[PDB]
Amino acid sequence: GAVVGGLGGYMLGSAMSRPIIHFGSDYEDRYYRENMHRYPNQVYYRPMDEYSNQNNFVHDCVNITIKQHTVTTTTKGENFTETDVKMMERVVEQMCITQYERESQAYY
Amino acid sequence: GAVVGGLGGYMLGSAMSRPIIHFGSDYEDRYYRENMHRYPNQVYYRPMDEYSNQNNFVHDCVNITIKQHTVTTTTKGENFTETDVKMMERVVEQMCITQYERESQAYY
Ligand SMILES: [Cl-]
Ligand SMILES: [Cl-]
Repeated sequence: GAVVGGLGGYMLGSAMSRPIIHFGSDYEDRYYRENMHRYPNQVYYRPMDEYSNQNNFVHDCVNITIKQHTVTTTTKGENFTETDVKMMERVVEQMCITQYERESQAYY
Repeated sequence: GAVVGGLGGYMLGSAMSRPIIHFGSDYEDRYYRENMHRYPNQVYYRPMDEYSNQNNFVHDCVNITIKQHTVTTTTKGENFTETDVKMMERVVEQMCITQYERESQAYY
């Protein structure tokens, strides 16, 4: 809900399909596939009349877009994927078991 | 900052070291390693005197602990890891490039 500093003068583009990007490592390749929805699908940018080259336009766009995405608030639930749910059920169960042993030890 | 329903009567345990869990698949194995800090390191539980077996204690603990973790609010930045940063720089740059082409096309 907050806004990163110095965002005045930037405009928000219309959504686009998140690019399908492939990676060498199978890890990164699968990771992106399962997590891309967690990244933006639109970017912030300044008026064309302010630039003389693509590079500077892109520089500004990438940096402020990532910063704004980063400060954007959200619950951990929407940030978690199927994989995370699976991971948590496993770790929380082991920890819930550790808590049981703690309670039993110092019982009463 | 919010609280999941029916949390009254549950107590929050003290933190513990998140368990190191290994997986068959190298993907899940590496994934957990890089993302475990995103999961809880403490669990909610009810008084020992309310249970007759470990299973039910653990059942309650796991389910409400995950639900409470899930509703917990946070910015996307703290949920992102080194890998995510890398992913975003790549996807946002391509999209920032698409926005440049859109602006150039309908220029002025
Ligand atoms: Cl647009
Ligand atoms: Cl404790």
